[PDB]
Amino acid sequence: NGMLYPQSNDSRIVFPLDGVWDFRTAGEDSYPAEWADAPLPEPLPMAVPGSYNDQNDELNLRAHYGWVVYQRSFAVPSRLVAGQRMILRFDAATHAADVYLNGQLLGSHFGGFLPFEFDVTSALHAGENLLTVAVDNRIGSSTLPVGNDAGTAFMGSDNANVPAVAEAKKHARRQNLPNFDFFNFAGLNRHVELYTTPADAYIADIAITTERLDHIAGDACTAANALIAYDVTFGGDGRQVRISILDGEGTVVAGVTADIERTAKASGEIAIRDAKLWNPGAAYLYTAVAELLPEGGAESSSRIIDAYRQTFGIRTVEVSGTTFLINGKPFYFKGFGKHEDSYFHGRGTDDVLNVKDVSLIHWLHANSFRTSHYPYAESMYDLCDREGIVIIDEVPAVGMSWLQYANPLVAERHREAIRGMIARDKNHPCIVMWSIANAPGLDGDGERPRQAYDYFRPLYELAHASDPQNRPVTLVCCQNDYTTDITERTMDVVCINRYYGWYNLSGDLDAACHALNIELDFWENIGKPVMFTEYGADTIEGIHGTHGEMFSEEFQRDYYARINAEIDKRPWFIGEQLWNFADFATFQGIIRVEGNRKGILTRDRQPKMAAHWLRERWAGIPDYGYK
Amino acid sequence: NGMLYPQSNDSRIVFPLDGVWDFRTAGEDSYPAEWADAPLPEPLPMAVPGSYNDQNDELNLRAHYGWVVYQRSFAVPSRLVAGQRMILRFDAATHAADVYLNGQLLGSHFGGFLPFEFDVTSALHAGENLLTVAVDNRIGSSTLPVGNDAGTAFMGSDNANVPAVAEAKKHARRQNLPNFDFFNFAGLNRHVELYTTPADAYIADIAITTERLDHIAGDACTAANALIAYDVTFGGRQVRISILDGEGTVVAGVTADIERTAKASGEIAIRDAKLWNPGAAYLYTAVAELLPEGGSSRIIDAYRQTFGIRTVEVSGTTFLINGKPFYFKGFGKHEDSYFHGRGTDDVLNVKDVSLIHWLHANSFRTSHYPYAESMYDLCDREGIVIIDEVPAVGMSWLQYANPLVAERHREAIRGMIARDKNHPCIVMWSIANAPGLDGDGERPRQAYDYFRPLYELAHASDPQNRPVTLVCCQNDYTTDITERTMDVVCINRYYGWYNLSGDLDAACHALNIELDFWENIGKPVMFTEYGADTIEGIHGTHGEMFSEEFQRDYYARINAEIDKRPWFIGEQLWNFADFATFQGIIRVEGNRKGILTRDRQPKMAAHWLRERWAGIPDYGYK
Ligand SMILES: O=C(O)[C@H]1O[C@@H](Oc2cc3ccccc3oc2=O)[C@H](O)[C@@H](O)[C@@H]1O
Ligand SMILES: O=C(O)[C@H]1O[C@@H](Oc2cc3ccccc3oc2=O)[C@H](O)[C@@H](O)[C@@H]1O
Repeated sequence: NGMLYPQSNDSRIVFPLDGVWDFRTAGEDSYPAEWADAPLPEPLPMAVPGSYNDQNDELNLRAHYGWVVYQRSFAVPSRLVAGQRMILRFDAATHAADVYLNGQLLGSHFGGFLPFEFDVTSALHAGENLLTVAVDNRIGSSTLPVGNDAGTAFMGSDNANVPAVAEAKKHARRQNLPNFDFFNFAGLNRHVELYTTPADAYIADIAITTERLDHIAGDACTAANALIAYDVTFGGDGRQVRISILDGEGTVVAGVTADIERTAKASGEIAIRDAKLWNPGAAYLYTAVAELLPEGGAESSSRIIDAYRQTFGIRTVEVSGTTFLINGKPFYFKGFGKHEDSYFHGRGTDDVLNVKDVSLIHWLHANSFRTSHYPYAESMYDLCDREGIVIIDEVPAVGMSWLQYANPLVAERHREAIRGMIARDKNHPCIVMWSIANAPGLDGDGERPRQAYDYFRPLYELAHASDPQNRPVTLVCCQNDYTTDITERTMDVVCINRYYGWYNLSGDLDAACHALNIELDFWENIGKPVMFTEYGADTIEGIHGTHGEMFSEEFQRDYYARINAEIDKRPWFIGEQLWNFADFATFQGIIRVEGNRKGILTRDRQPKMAAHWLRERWAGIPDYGYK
Repeated sequence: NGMLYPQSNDSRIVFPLDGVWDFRTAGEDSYPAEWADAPLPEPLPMAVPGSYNDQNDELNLRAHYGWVVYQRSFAVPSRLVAGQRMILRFDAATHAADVYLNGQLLGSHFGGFLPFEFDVTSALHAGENLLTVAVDNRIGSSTLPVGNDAGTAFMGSDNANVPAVAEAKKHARRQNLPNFDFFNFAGLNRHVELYTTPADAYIADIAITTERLDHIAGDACTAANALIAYDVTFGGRQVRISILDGEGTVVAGVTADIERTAKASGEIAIRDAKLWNPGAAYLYTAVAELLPEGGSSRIIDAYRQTFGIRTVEVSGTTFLINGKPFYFKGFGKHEDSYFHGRGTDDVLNVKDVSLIHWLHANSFRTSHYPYAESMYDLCDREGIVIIDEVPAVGMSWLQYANPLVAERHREAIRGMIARDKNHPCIVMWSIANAPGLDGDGERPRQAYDYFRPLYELAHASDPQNRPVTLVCCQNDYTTDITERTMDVVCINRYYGWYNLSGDLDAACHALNIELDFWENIGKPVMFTEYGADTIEGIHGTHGEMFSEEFQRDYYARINAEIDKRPWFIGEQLWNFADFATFQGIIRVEGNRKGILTRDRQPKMAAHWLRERWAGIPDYGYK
């Protein structure tokens, strides 16, 4: 179950396989088997990592439906593979992939936003190796994220009662129809790499938890004592593992040698005196170095069999009444939902962009975001660990309704996504909360609200069982009839998406604020902490008015000014994450002006009027103690 | 010299001639005179008032050089012309016109921004009359505004040393090359109307002045006594002068003797007078009624002249309105809009005045030509102060020696002041924009010798004797010897835009060095231009030139510096709104230094300035 990010050290090496690959589009329902067994005929170039859709303007790959096939060759010195365990890792292949090496299927995966890997020790050979990866972009009623098997995309226009329209639909070209509001970018969206570990015995997983903090300082920078726990899992086959705790300067401040017991694990606790805590706006990271010792322990030899360096931060998270406590201090979220989205790359990971976006989060005086609507690339979490930005980590369970709740295949994929996200991400101190879905159907009459609850409650429990830190769990709720939804109010933090004054009461900020206050009165009675995870207004940079109407920069600024003045009056409202950080691509349609334009930044990360207004507001709101 | 705006009353009627006229383009240096003798052949439609250039997308009338010909027919009842003096008034024909009625040349005019009229009493006849108006758009080294006879337009790019360029220039299509930074919009830009007066004796001109205020209230809303003067000129005995307040109540009145050349003049004391102020307009009406011999109750002629009671005085480094130290907040404007060009549009004037209030500004300058008369009436009623400017833009030493230019300059000054003298909203005259004033050898003295008589002329022409300025281009202020002699120093400066580009620290340092120079000069000083081209929608976290943020940052930094100077009495920025120019490599669909877009939408800087100006009082800021 461990998926530690590949590391290079004295016992391990990583060989990236990124670069310009060969590529062919394939069929709507299948691809040629022979393409895995020999070089692709007449290949196109395709950079990896990246979405494929915007990498070829001769083709219309945004319209592609079905399979594509990637391929490349590689060779490595025999000297480096000898005696080692060889693993091929795919950080993400969106949505489903079949991976072949030298004409043999290594295996398959479903789930477009989480990593998977194969043991290729026996499949590799000397000299050039031929790696082929078939990737399927199709979405439908059984995928996460969810597609529509017929009709229109989410937020699509129709005239379904016109006989000519009904007839033309029957014969129209097959297309993915997202039941979600972001473009279905597909392909090898994240890195590919070959890596090595020792074969006889190796470190397979590490979990670090902050179990307890004693006498936390007034400023939350330190605690008199921190109790941390480690759990190390091994693969392979009186053995021991040395655990060293390094502080921010790399000095060993704690260390223990633990017995490995059988499935093989070592676990224990370590007390850290005068512990330096991790906080939003004030990151501090330690490293847990795990070193597998040879048979005979340190008593017999100085050599190290295997090693892995796991970053971690010491901090607690606790929901208490209507507060969200980090290191016992009442936190207030400032930020937004994001997307992994950019020109050229699509959903492809881009660390230049991640580094820039983290600086923009600081420029705005924001302190947090949500990984709307899928787990992000691993590097972004490491960056937010070092930069003191809090994350709500969310699985790709977007577009769901009652059709999905009855389907065992969907429930299995949903559990896989929750387990996989938490297994990948559990050691990040920046992650303070898990989201098990975005905007599923929860309300209505008859049995529908109960059916939704019965689907989601076990997933809430799974997210708690899976996280060794036991962080809060939420479900991000779409604008709905909050009085018949019986699921959202059971979450640990209530996370609501609301578009009062945009999708309803349009343009009327007085009415919008009145409606918002009626719903806030409902949440006030429930007595849980509540935050916005979405609210906003599509905004075309450069459209201006003295009395700003919808789509103007002024309306977007006025929107936030009015709504935020209302939530400031509620002590139990513990965060404001708006929609969205930046404009992003969507399926085309009559309400999407070259995608979603609710960004406070443009797609090129330039600030609209509302961004300047929010920057000034957020400059004056502290991370702790605002409420 | 009186040019009272036409009025309808019991003794006078106005017959508007606006509408869709017939139109033809003509030649570079000529037009067919015979077109005045018959309907124009194969005419195009052309709305009047309006520039013609943007009224026909099949043609490229922005490229037109030379003459066009307008024409229409009209008829009026014989009973109404009978016994009357009939006057045909052109509010503006840009730049020069030959006017014919029924094939008879009435005369011509040069000067594209001031009204002119003809007595058509004898040329009119019963039934349909045919009015033909040839309009010349050409500009050059002897016109105001100034054109270039060769080379490029102002701030145009060139590669003059490339032989192919030099040769191609010799054979290129003739084009007006403005030596000014706005498009050369031409045609019947303002209204046309026929009007009547009595023929035997009539009112030709009226001047009302505020001579003295006694015991002005602390809030300047009133004075214990105001002494006003009237001067009424007649064409073609007694005149009754009645002073009506804001409710139409006659609060003062005198009957004055007419003496010959025929004029009546005197003074009237108004106790507890209600004063006109920026942000708090109050208007009276002086009604002049020509009485019959000798004498009966009946009225021979009448005219109703709006005015406001207020004084204007420069005192040391202060600009006093009703004895209170005023601070200018505002901008240069243009008469410029999509479709209309330089054409007057009162929907746009009403909207723009509301935007001036929305911004919390209190003033503007008529850059760079007198505006339509209706805009001044609007600013009279809306309490917005005006600096009134003649079209003497683009001038340099080439012009100062040209007698035709000098005569046209004197004509514009006399004509502007004769037309506009009664507006209380006008507090200062500008005799030029951005002429060449600095340099070495004899050049600075040559400029002074040209402009000083025009300064004196503006003072001699205005019965209110308001301050006179000359709006100065960014220049070597140490060798300019003319600007510092004006009543108010009005400077155009672009530190950080056209120089020290993008570096606001350096721009502010340079500005402060020049402010130190003006501090020593000891006159009141204001900005009349400063700004940055800005494309709405271009944004940056660290705003660079052309972004909305840079424009906002520009004003935030520069205004913080002038706030430190007690003698700096106003900030008029460039510009109220984006406007059209001749095309070139520094004009992105015109001049983009507007704080509003050309469609009057607010850029980031407009919101910032609105908040700043909201906190600055009209009186007492310094
Ligand atoms: O609409 C968006 O910009 C985002 O919408 C979110 O879901 C919601 C959509 C609608 C539509 C109509 C009326 C109310 C709604 O309230 C919502 O909460 C979605 O989570 C985002 O991914 C979309 O981009
Ligand atoms: O440039 C403008 O936007 C306005 O320029 C004014 O005259 C000046 C132009 C320049 C050019 C280069 C360096 C300094 C300058 O300083 C000026 O004062 C002119 O009055 C306006 O009409 C222009 O639109």
